[PDB]
Amino acid sequence: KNKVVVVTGVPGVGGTTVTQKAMDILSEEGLNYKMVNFGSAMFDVANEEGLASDRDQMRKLDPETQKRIQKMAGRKIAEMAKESPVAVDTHSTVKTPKGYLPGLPAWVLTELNPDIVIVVETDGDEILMRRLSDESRKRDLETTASIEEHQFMNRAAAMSYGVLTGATVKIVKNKNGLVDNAVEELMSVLR
Amino acid sequence: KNKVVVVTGVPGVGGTTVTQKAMDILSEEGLNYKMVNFGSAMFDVANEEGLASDRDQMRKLDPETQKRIQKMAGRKIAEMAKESPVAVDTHSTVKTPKGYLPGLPAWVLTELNPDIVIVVETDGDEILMRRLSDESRKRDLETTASIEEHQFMNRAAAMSYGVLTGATVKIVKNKNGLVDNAVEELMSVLR
Amino acid sequence: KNKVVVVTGVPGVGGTTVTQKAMDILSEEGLNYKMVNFGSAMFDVANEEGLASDRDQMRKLDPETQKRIQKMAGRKIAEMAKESPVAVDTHSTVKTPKGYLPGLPAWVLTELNPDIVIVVETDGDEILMRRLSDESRKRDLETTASIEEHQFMNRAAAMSYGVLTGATVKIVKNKNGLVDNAVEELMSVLR
Ligand SMILES: Nc1ncnc2c1ncn2[C@@H]1O[C@H](COP(=O)(O)OP(=O)(O)OP(=O)(O)OP(=O)(O)OP(=O)(O)OC[C@H]2O[C@@H](n3cnc4c(N)ncnc43)[C@H](O)[C@@H]2O)[C@@H](O)[C@H]1O
Ligand SMILES: Nc1ncnc2c1ncn2[C@@H]1O[C@H](COP(=O)(O)OP(=O)(O)OP(=O)(O)OP(=O)(O)OP(=O)(O)OC[C@H]2O[C@@H](n3cnc4c(N)ncnc43)[C@H](O)[C@@H]2O)[C@@H](O)[C@H]1O
Ligand SMILES: Nc1ncnc2c1ncn2[C@@H]1O[C@H](COP(=O)(O)OP(=O)(O)OP(=O)(O)OP(=O)(O)OP(=O)(O)OC[C@H]2O[C@@H](n3cnc4c(N)ncnc43)[C@H](O)[C@@H]2O)[C@@H](O)[C@H]1O
Repeated sequence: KNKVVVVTGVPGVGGTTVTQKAMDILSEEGLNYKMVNFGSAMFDVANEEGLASDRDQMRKLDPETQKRIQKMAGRKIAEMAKESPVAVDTHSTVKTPKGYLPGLPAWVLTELNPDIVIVVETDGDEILMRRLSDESRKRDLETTASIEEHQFMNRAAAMSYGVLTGATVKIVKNKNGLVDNAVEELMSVLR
Repeated sequence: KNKVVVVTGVPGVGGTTVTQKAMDILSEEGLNYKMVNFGSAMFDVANEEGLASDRDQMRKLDPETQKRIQKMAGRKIAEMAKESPVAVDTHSTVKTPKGYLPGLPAWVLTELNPDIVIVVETDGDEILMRRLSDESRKRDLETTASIEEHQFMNRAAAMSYGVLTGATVKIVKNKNGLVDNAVEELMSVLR
Repeated sequence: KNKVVVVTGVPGVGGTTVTQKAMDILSEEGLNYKMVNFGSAMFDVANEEGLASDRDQMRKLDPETQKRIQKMAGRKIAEMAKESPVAVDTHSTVKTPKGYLPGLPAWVLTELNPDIVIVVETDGDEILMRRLSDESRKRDLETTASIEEHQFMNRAAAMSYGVLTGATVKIVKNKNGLVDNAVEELMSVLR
């Protein structure tokens, strides 16, 4: 009976790093989590079917386009749970033109059946500051207000995921320099 | 079924207007939706049963089966949608005296399944102020701390709806004097 | 219809005394709702098994063991509600090292089928003093910010519950020295 952890965040919050750096310290101790990336789940199956041209042209497609390739990673990742403790790096909601789209709607929530959901946070100002220094990608650097509104809906969604699955919801805080503090807490929650 | 859109917001925030005005402009575009005030769609159930008269003793009505009424109206709109894209002017939660009442309960929610939920928001001060100008209704005059509260719990409903039904949650701001901007927001989300 | 009322408030807020007082008055005027305390109930399930020596340290167990016990207690009360209306005393979310474990997952909400979910609230300054002036316990005395984060997620928990069960979500304030505003406002919705 293995453990599925969901690590959610707004872009540029550092969900991924904190996760990766968390499993590495764990690997050496005994606990070999997976590093699935729920977004890339659907991008191994996307250029493969001609909907994007990279990993930043997927949330500029229509609602009916993404919501097919979702319920598929849903059990495809669930499969991987019949092998090892998973850590599904995903998004509580998704910023799109149509509005906040749930990153794990009920049908994906049953398929995955999480034991813990985690909402990595920080200020919009710090998030924004981080979005700029990351040469590795393109960030909206939108206003603080939109960050907070997102981070607000991310909580109400995270909590519903906990209601529906019984998953406990952890809120990790991740400050500049203090990223070590987010790992270790993601660790006490992972162990 | 088809494309179904639910448009919500506390009394006074002007969600009804934003909806009519959009579908006025939409009707001249050769695409045709459907105004439906969930409120009166369920008034037809009222007198046909003689349970209360007013459209007031229905959030103030005997709480057994306020839900009965609520239930039926929600699947009546159901078929109203296979036929045409629908737009449902309603509320996320209804501030009855037993607390907030979820406009779209689990059942009605499934019995409808919108592809979009829309949350219309503005300051308590302005909401309050529009209520003074709504002479069309026998309005109440509540505090702002409590308007803000209700808009809180609304967003939460609204997001629990999204998850349960894969629908996108859009928060559309509708400030004083700027009716048309929210109209443009509603619309480009309907397309 | 037999009436299941749920009442929640972070530890320290006064959910218990609120419901206590609310019933004396009700019991000395006809309806004694059954006074039932979710944690008292499930403690009795744990001590008997040895998993807990004190009621206090059950939330420091593992989530999954907490959910087990929790589920047994949810169905102990379910049979309690076949034969008398029950104001059940519980929590929107429990605070654990692994985050906010819900207080009524979907399967538990199904069990009780509450009609009203009530949230008791107040400032985290006021609560922190209630926690110090309470001999009957051994409180851990946490940060203000951590109380509002819990009281936040509580609201989204308790809102989730409304959308699933169709219960009404009543929010109720218990300030210092004003213990009897809560009692009376509870009854007013309790009867
Ligand atoms: N389940 C779902 N359903 C439907 N669609 C889904 C979905 N899940 C994903 N998608 C789709 O997938 C696409 C991809 O998502 P998108 O958000 O665009 O990229 P991502 O794969 O999800 O990664 P992030 O954007 O979240 O970057 P990150 O900050 O979280 O991680 P990291 O810390 O390593 O990023 C680098 C950051 O590290 C942080 N960092 C690095 N060094 C430091 C430091 N020294 N101090 C503090 N922070 C640091 C910085 O903030 C830096 O920016 C989206 O279009 C989305 O629509
Ligand atoms: N889901 C469901 N379940 C259970 N019950 C349900 C239900 N759905 C509905 N009901 C029931 O239906 C009943 C009421 O019907 P319903 O119409 O659904 O709710 P309501 O309380 O009566 O809503 P209002 O008409 O008062 O507010 P509004 O913002 O929609 O009105 P308007 O667009 O005119 O805006 C207000 C005024 O401000 C003006 N205004 C001024 N400036 C602006 C501007 N800047 N933008 C927009 N409007 C402006 C507008 O012109 C207008 O005059 C309730 O009892 C409720 O129980
Ligand atoms: N659904 C679920 N799922 C999984 N686990 C669950 C669960 N539900 C419960 N649990 C578990 O069960 C346990 C729950 O224990 P629980 O039953 O919840 O604790 P308790 O013994 O009742 O006391 P609390 O710590 O809960 O404080 P309270 O404020 O709620 O009650 P009170 O008003 O009397 O506090 C009284 C004190 O506050 C003060 N006070 C009250 N009102 C006022 C007033 N207005 N002015 C001044 N002081 C006041 C007085 O000083 C008094 O001393 C947890 O460990 C958890 O594991």
